[PDB]
Amino acid sequence: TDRLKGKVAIVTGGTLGIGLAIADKFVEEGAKVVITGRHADVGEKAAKSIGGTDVIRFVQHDASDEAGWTKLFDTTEEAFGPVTTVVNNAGIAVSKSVEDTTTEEWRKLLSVNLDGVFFGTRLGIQRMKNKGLGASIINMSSISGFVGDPTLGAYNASKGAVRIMSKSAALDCALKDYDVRVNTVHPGYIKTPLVDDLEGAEEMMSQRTKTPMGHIGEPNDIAWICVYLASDESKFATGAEFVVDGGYTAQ
Amino acid sequence: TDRLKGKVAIVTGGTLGIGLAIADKFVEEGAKVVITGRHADVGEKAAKSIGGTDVIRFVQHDASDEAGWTKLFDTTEEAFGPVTTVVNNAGIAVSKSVEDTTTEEWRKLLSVNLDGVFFGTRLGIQRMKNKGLGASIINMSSISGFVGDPTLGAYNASKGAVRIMSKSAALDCALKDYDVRVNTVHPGYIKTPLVDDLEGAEEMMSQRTKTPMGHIGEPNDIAWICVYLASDESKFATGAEFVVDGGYTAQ
Amino acid sequence: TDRLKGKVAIVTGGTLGIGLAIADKFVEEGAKVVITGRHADVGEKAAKSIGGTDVIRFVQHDASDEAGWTKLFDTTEEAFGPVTTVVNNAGIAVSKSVEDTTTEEWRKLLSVNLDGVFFGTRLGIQRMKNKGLGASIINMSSISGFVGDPTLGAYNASKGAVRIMSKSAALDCALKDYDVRVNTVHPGYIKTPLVDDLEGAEEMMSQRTKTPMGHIGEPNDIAWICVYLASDESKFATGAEFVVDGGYTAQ
Amino acid sequence: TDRLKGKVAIVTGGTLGIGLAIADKFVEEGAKVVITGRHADVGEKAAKSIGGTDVIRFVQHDASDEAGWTKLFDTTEEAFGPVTTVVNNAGIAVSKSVEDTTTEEWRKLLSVNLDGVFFGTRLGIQRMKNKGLGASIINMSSISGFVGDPTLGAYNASKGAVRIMSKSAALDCALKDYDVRVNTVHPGYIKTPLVDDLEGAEEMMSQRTKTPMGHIGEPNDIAWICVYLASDESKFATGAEFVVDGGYTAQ
Ligand SMILES: [Mg+2]
Ligand SMILES: [Mg+2]
Ligand SMILES: [Mg+2]
Ligand SMILES: [Mg+2]
Repeated sequence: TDRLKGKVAIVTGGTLGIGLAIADKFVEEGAKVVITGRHADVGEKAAKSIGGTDVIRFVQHDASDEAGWTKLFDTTEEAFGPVTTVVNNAGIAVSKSVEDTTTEEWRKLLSVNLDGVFFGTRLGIQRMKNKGLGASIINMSSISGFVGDPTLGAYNASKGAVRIMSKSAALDCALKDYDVRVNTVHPGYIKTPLVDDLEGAEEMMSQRTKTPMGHIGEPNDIAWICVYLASDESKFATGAEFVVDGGYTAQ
Repeated sequence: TDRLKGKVAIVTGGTLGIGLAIADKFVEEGAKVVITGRHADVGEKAAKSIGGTDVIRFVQHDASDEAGWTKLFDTTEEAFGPVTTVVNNAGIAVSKSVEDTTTEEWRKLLSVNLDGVFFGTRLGIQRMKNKGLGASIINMSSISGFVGDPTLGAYNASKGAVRIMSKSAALDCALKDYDVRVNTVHPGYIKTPLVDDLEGAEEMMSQRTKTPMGHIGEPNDIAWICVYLASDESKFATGAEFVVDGGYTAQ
Repeated sequence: TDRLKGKVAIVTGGTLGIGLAIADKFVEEGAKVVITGRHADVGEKAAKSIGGTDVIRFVQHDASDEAGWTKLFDTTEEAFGPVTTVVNNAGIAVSKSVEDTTTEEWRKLLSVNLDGVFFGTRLGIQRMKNKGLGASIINMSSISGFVGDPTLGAYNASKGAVRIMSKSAALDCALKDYDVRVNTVHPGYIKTPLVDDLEGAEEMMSQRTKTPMGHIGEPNDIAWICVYLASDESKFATGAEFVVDGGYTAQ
Repeated sequence: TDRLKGKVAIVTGGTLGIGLAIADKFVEEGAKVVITGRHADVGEKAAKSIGGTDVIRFVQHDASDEAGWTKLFDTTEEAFGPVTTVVNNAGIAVSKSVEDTTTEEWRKLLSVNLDGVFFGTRLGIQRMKNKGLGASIINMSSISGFVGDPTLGAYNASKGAVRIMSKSAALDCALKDYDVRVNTVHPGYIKTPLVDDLEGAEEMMSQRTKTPMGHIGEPNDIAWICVYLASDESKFATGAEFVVDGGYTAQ
């Protein structure tokens, strides 16, 4: 298995859940990976659970930390060579309607979910363009980038923003022949440690009126579409949306 | 003509261009209107050009000014009674790719285009719900909420955010029987004083590969869809996107 | 004050429900209207229920009847002058999954819902182009043109076809400066006497997991968006989709 | 290492271009494949160009031939065992505006592009449901299923129909726990020997206002997204649209 031969990936929020599975399958397919997270013990443990430092490393980083992004790229390049792949997966969710959202909650969520993805996409383009790397930026943009949820106001705003901002970046890279693709991935409900904690969460998500398959997905479901998008298999795919959601948005 | 009989509207950025035309046709159809802008002389002149203070007034307000939103609603209610209609039209545009966007430009544009629309939508729901007003929030969300533009990175992010955040608000209002609808309007290229200033802007916009009709629209084109959405004619329309773009997004 | 001054409209399936209301409000706004249906007694009574023969008439016509379309335009023009507006509203529904759809059912439904809309759109462009009529073709394309329904296989096919075929027509008309616009309207669930017939239908449709507003719409809800689209108010709107569905597609 | 271990696929229109590449990579990933086409000499040579008769065979079949579909499944099953994967790729194009489309052209194109996909999807569900095969129906639905083209009226109709009919099928299969997924793939412009035939076609397609990448794709670009969709890697993806188009629909 070598579908990501030679690739060097940054996966933000890669110590848990979806990000962890992305990192796992990236390494499996021959990529070198740096995962980020805010907790060192958890993060170091996550990295070692996947492989040795010759294929994967942890870097403590908050995606909303702009200066940290430059340090992150430098560290990754020093370890593994020129970055080829950026997965902007770090994010948080707040369960508040637009009406009930505090401005504090609004700004906090958008600093991670929107500013963080902007920082990673902007730097990704600057650092990876014109190097013949088959570079790929994969922005995590949710079913909440397509359809509203009354309890996810700020989250909806952030994911809609990521969805269309990514199209802008894809077009600019394509028109300028940067050899950088930008696409968005839109998970439906996926079983994560965060979902498991919230009592009744999986039950709500598994209703047929929400997810037609009647159950939520697993992190590997998102990892494999990310492998496709990071690989040269998808070299004609840019500015597009890839939805893996058990049928949620089809009805 | 009385399609907006009894309505009381706040139109942000209503002293110029699209916002001015919205205000104009709202008053024509029997609504009372408060328009906002950052310049008093321009704003007072704009208001008087449409009518007397018995139907329209100007309030100096920056849509990114959170505290000012509460003052704005209070002022409007004191003048004309309970607000029924909020048009979140204030916005700016920056001509930068994602790659070339400074963090300063990013934050400035989003403070107006995204935070401003959030502030108006959130307060709109709080102040207008459960009053049997046939309340309507109309968020201006652009063709740039649908398709990317390589030179409009931050603008794309803001308009994608507005697009989906508005769906969240619409759903919450519908599910809680608030008697508040929320919809988005998506203008294509429209002739405004801002477009006229930028040499070559209308020419670029009028190319058939951009706008199939081969010319840009006029502010009244957006005013009339806003009249429909503010009126009780559209009482079953919520969470939807209304595109007036000369065919831009159809190809 | 009339919003459809001078317009001459054909409304197919205009003797009942949504089509009847479209015809009704068209006449109210000053249009001359020919409504079609397959049943003469019902149809003649329907026309007279709206207005006199100087503003509305019934013509017996099956929208799947290609030769009848030329006859229909000729009859309408002889009565009221050059046609300016075509509302392709005739349609049928079959409650079958794709799996369970007979080829007979498939062909029957598509003959009306797809072929009929093609016949009306094709002839509409031919008959109305270059005459400076502010011509507008309004194709009825359903929430089922956006999202699937497991029990509406053939219907979904027909409405997806109408949705995108209409964009093709809109673009060709725009690029050729034909003075013809083409748009689609997408009703959610609407209360008609026919819906009243099917026991439990309205209750099912009004569930919040279907329609967030918790009730279904009325035919006038679709009539008023059609008035907008038929009027010169919408002269910059073409190739677009107008959804009136109580929030159905927003979640 | 094989990603399609145990799969048995029917690929219609599989003797040339996109279909040929899909068949080629399916066989590479361990699937047994039957390709169809209307020309025996071309088709038999095509099958042998990919592999031996133990992994790929040609069957002469017109996708609009309803009775032939049952024969096709029987033949495939006799050769390779129960079918697990159906790629509805057979199709034709007509370069006519809606206005200029003859009824003969309309019916001919829809008989293959729409009826053929219906026949294959309907029979696929009937033949593959409840067998625990990880079954996948992949319907080829084009960028022309998303956006209009003034010169592709009938084609647009057919591809819009396929787009939404496929969601209906996906939902029914999901809700009934059929172990069948249905998704659509949307190629942009792809270089084939047939495109090479039409002088100036590739140049037109490669204009930045059409394809932002400034070049068209290759059949393998569509093959690899189909491998993903056919594989159990995509077991949570259903009712979704996968666009591989060099940025065409992003602007
Ligand atoms: Mg009347
Ligand atoms: Mg939905
Ligand atoms: Mg091979
Ligand atoms: Mg486009």
